[PDB]
Amino acid sequence: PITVIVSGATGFIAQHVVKQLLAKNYQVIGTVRSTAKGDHLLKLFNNPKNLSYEIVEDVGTKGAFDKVLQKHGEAKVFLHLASFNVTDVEKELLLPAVDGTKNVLQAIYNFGNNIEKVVITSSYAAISTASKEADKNAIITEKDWNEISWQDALLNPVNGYRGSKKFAEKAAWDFIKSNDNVKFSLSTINPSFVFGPQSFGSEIKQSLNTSSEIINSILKLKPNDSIPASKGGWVDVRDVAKAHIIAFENEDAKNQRILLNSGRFTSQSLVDIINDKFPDLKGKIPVDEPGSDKSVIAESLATIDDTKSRELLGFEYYNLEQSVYDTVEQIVNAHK
Repeated sequence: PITVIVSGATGFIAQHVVKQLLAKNYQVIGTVRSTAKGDHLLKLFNNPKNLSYEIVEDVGTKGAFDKVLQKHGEAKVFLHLASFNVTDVEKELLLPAVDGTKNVLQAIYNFGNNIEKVVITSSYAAISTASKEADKNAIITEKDWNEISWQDALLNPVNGYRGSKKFAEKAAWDFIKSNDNVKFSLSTINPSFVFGPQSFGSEIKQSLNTSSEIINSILKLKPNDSIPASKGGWVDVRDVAKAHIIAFENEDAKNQRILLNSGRFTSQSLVDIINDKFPDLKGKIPVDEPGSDKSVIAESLATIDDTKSRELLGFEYYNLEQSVYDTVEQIVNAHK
């Protein structure tokens, strides 16, 4: 009857992890930022026996996770999933990511007596340097690191976001390699853009706060709008969630960085899928140049080589059409 702590349990990936964890009869302790968030989570799942929550209001502060670590000394696994308009990138993004990550691992170090496995959500952004991702001749693997400097990470909010992901993860590996006595292993889940439905249709707002907003933003275009430029790797949220669980159940995942990527997309890829699967919307959203995506992906993106990650996980991912469809279906039906 083994017990798992999940931080930020109402987040997008996290709810999916929780659902999958419950269905494997783990005892789950989620951390949430308020009683409202926690009561809400237990109601979505109809208050099962295996589910409970503790409150951690700011998950990056010193000692945020001590009281929950001390009260629940039977926890064997710590899944760290917890995370708007940026003035100073240095104080608002980079330091909180670096300091938050050190504080979390420090709490597990002092009081995580029985914690044997730790999984942290990172990002493809910590793997890929912009100049490499844009090189059709490049191969990118779990060993590649975003080589952006701290100085360059302050330039603009996009460099700030990807920089903070890289320095946050750099800080975690520094912690376990630089501290002695470390009793737990650490694994890392680095997804590209995360698509897919929410665990619950209840949760849909008008503007998704997730990466599925790329998909959502397509649905708000008029027939002669130009189609946004957006491209990258993507992976379905349910496969990311599942990877978090395989990451501590499989022993070979210890001290691994696991790349989570199903494939490549451009916005035209999404338009095409929607125009071909939703007769209702065909004619209300743009068409532009169908098929243009295959030449653009072929011509201007590195190849992501996640062979070792796929071997480590050993399960079939959703594909673009399923992931896009399941997402749009949820949004459309939720609006009634």
